[PDB]
Amino acid sequence: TAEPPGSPGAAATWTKGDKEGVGTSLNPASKVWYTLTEGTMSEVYYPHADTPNTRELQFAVSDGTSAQRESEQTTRTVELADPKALSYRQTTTDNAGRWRLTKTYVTDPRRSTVMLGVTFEVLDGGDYQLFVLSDPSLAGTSGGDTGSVTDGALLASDLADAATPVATALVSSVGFGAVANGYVGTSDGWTDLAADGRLDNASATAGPGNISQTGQIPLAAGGKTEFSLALGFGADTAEALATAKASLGTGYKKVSKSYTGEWKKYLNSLDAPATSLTGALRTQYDVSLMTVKSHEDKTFPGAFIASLTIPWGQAASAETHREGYHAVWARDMYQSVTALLAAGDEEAAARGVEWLFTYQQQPDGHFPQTSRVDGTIGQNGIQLDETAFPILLANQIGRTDAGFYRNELKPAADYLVAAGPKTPQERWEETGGYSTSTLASQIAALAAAADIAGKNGDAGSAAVYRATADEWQRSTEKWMFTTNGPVGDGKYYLRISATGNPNDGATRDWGNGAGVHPENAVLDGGFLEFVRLGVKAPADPYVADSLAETDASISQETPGGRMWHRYTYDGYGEKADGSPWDGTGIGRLWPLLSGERGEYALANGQDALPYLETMHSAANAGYMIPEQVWDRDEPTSYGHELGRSTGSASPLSWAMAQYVRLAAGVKAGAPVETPQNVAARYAAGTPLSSPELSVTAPEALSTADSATAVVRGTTNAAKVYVSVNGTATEAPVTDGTFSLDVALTGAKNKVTVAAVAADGGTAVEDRTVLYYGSRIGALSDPAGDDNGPGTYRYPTNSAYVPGAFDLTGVDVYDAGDDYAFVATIAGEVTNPWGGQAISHQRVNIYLGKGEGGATPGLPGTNINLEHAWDSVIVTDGRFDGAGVYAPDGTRTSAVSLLAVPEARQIVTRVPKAALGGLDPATARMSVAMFGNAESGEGIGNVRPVYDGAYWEAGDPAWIKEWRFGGGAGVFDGTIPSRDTDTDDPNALDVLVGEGQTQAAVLDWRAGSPVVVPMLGLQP
Ligand SMILES: [Ca+2]
Ligand SMILES: [Ca+2]
Ligand SMILES: [Ca+2]
Ligand SMILES: [Ca+2]
Ligand SMILES: [Ca+2]
Ligand SMILES: [Ca+2]
Repeated sequence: TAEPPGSPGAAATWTKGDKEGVGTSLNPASKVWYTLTEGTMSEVYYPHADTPNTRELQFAVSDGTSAQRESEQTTRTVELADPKALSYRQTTTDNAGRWRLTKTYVTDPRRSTVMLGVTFEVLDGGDYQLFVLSDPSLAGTSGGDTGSVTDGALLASDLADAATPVATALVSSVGFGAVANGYVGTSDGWTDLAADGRLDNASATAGPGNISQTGQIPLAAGGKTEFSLALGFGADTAEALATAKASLGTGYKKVSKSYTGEWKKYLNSLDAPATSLTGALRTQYDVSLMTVKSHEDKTFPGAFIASLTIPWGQAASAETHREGYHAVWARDMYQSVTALLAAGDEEAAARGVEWLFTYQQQPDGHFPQTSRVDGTIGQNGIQLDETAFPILLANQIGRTDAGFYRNELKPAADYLVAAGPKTPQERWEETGGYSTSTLASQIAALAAAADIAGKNGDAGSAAVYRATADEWQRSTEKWMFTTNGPVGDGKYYLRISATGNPNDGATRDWGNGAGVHPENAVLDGGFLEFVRLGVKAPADPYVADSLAETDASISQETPGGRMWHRYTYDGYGEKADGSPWDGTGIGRLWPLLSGERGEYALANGQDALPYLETMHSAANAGYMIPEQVWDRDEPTSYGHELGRSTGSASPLSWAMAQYVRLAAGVKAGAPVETPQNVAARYAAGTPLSSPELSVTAPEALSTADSATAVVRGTTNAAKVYVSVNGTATEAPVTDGTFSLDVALTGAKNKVTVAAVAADGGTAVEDRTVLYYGSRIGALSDPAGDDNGPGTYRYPTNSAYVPGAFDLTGVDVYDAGDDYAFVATIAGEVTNPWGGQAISHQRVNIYLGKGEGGATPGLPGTNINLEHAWDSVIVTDGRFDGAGVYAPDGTRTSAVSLLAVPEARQIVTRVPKAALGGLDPATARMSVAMFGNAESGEGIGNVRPVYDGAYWEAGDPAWIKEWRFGGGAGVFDGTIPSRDTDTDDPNALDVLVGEGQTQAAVLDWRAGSPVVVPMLGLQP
């Protein structure tokens, strides 16, 4: 088949993020969302709010010699065509006033079609040609598109993805006079018309690649011509065509009325807004409300994408599937449904809560950073507020039925308890630690969950949740309120602390080119969330001293009112020259933050109307509230104004929601989404008692000796609950003491003890217990023993961390089908050389029954054992040298090694059968620690020990840097031992029994080879 020139078509980008307007029908039958920019129609989403398919659709007019695009006419306007519907009207006038184009957008509520009502007026003597320019980017990619023709329509498809196939059909109410398909940059309509003012291409096909279509619209005799276009979408070309035709069959006027009617009814059925809202503030309210509703998907009701846009889209390539802002974030959704809840749309919230827990929630209980409308995980960062908000949504809505609690809510709440107070990522999705913003949601979510659990008769989980929430609520100031900050009085909440000591002045890189700055120096308004979520009283003094420094550090006065930056030094925004963000830049003013300040003001009985005025001063002529507005007096080359959209991303469903929600709060006289049961506990009047709680056993970290562990202590509380990994059991309190043998249910058990006072006050205590099975017996050994007979030295290289070869203990456990031999060292369990669990350690455990006398150990060992042995367990993660061997070097069984750094342990799983009948419960054993080494470095994979002075001398360099010293002998490459003297043991330390010393037992000067004692495990 013959193709128009240009294949595969030019590289393409997306569209300006600042949309002049957006729209979709209220009816879910129409899976179409349109956006506008630069006087053209930009991305049109379908069939999900998360899939863009278009780049630009506009008109070109020619005089037969010269041709023009409306996107280049300096004079063009945008205005919403109906104060109660998302229908916009763009107007384009020739720079020489020869013609005028008027376009009004709407969509067919019954089917997937975007419709355009157009009026073309020739104000000259006449003789003009009009053409539609449609450059699609089907299925979220500018390439892989194929355009064709059929029955006077312009077809196009991209069925590369079997999951979401996309096809379109462009149809003229008066048909086309001439059509053409082409490759962008070579044979597309504008490239053609620009050249000679004539559409020379007539190809009825093009692609696959980056193509575009153009169709001449026949004009009517006289000054103007009225017509409409129908851009239909379907899974295939036939469907798309049929659908677009049906729309034209009904007609623009009819469809238009129907589209506008649905919205008018929706608004009119919802709660009437505050009467104190001026005309403009009311229209803003209405448009912001419809916009938030428009961010809800139609295929997956209850799912809300963040924004029908792509930030700095003109610089975002469109060749590969991109996420942009058109995806589902639990946080923004929270903002959206909470705003719809404020307006009266209960259904949307119920669907929302259902979708969140059914589709986005991960099996472990937490919510992914991002997801597709169908729940397919997108970004995988861990933001604790995204697991908290859905919980708070379920709390506000009453979704608390026993089933939803057990299988949905509880796993989410358990995750928060297990995750601890530090969040890996806060709401700006950049850094972790104690976040004021996120901890606020963590506390409120847990306190709500406690009431939800209590309602469902689960008193144990309720106490764990409340105790935890209470403990974090009373630590808010200790962890994030600095008293020595380099701003104002030095007293204020900082954005986030890594260690939880707001005065340590710890530093970190804050990304986007901001560089390193102490946490003490970064201010962030996220602390206002404390009163917003009922975690602190509206008049909380800590939150109050933060205002001054925070306002001085990141706020400023725009002509529309005071606005705030996200945080100090934030660089997520345009560059100094006004150029878009490309990894680095300088963050600007975020209008939604004015709304947040408004809720804080409102909560304190102040007039929040001005904040609404500020948010609206940031909107464009279409009432779209941007994510950011310029903050400088001067206008870079890119005309930028103080307090107006930078042009990067608008609307933001979140900012649109903040406007509606604050406005609803103004009518109520208080923020309406604040969790009442939470505020009743932390922001109300009387304080609760703080019971005393002391857990004497176990210690912070311990290893059980069975499947149960003793949890005991003292308390002056009425009740005490002990919960292990989500399963709680009550501990009867007697005379201010308690003691419960709780059941362990995993390798690692997170134990939480919650005490409850008669008035409801709580205290909490966390403990971690490692489980390996029933302890058979144990052996102990002192620390700082890692020096052989007391004169050996680790090889100088850094990899050999202190205490690496220092054994502190050996515990054996019956672990079902295996024996768990757990070795404990004073040093840190490291694994740099990439071995199995470990790299440097090679411990030997000779097992026997105490028969006979002196018996040599493994080869490169250079030691004898007290009595004979039937087998040895070699724990070496290097070179696959681990397993159980017979005295003849044969490996009789494979073993598994596991490193548990937190406990400085090294676990070796040995299948019971590996010990042919030899029961570790009554067996004698010798334990020695050696340094692993390659075969060519010493026989038996044992790093040898050389003479003291020789080693100290350092010559060659690798001797003192990669070998042990303080023993005897120098290197020798001729023999397998590589040591000219093997009389001295190669063990850095062993275990001995009562009456003996490692100094004497390892004293080769008194006898060689040395004889390591054979001892038994103590129950
Ligand atoms: Ca494509
Ligand atoms: Ca294209
Ligand atoms: Ca779930
Ligand atoms: Ca030791
Ligand atoms: Ca030696
Ligand atoms: Ca020792």
